[PDB]
Amino acid sequence: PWPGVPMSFFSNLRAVNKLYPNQASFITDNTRLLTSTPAGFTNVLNAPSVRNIGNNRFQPGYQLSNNQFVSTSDINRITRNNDVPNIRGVFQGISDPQINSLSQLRRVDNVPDFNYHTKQTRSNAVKQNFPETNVRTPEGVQNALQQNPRLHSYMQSLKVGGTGILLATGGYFLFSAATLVQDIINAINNTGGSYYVQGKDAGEIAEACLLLQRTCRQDPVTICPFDPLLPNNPPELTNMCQGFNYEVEKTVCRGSDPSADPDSPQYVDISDLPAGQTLMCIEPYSFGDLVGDLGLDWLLGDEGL
Repeated sequence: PWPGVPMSFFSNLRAVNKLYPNQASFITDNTRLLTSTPAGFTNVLNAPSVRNIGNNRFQPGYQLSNNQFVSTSDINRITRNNDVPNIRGVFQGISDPQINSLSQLRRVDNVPDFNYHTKQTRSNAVKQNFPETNVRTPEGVQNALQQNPRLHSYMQSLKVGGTGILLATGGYFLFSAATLVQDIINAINNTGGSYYVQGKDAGEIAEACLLLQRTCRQDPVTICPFDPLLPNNPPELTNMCQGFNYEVEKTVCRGSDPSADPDSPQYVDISDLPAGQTLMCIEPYSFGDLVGDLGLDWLLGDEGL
């Protein structure tokens, strides 16, 4: 908080994205959040509450009018993402002008998450509508290109051009291998893990790097020069991946998901990070994940999605 300056809406949302020792400490922070809340969001945020999740640990949230509980983590997620369907589903009766009033706030605070949500939802629809793209093998990729020849001719023309393409991970889709298929395999095998993401230029640009010690599974790219929450290799960080069970946890990351269950090893408290920065887990790309990151989904089938 800058001295004499009220905190921005998304800074206040970030400040309450944590666990609390009791309910009163959260009402206090929430009262401050309400002094920064635009017009269509107050009905929900004026209804704060907490659930007791063992020990002296309280998860903060809001009781919806349908008598459902939504945590500050979920509020942070849908608003930072500009997840319009979920914003409408939670902040009921909100108008489109009110929804779009978050746009300027996201821009000034350099909130990057919205574009990752746009890529991921595109990627989900790609893998749902064109399941031959949900593959990570050389033969799977080649069959995927076989079934979508428009995408194949486009990408082969990208290879002839030779210009590498920046991916959402901060790594690159390069074109120097002997076949396009191999370029694709090289690209997607260099994705997956815990990413530190910072918006710049009013959110137009994102800079992302990989956090090695929160990446518990990595198959054989920009590495973060430091961990932003645990400096100087404490045992809490160096041992974070002990007992990691991919079958059970079903993610390559630990301590990189602010929206995960607070009792799971996926959870992380980022309430100290400024509003334009976040941690996230990006699972290893399928070919469809690469197509969705690049916005090449209109080349699938005869007319795309």
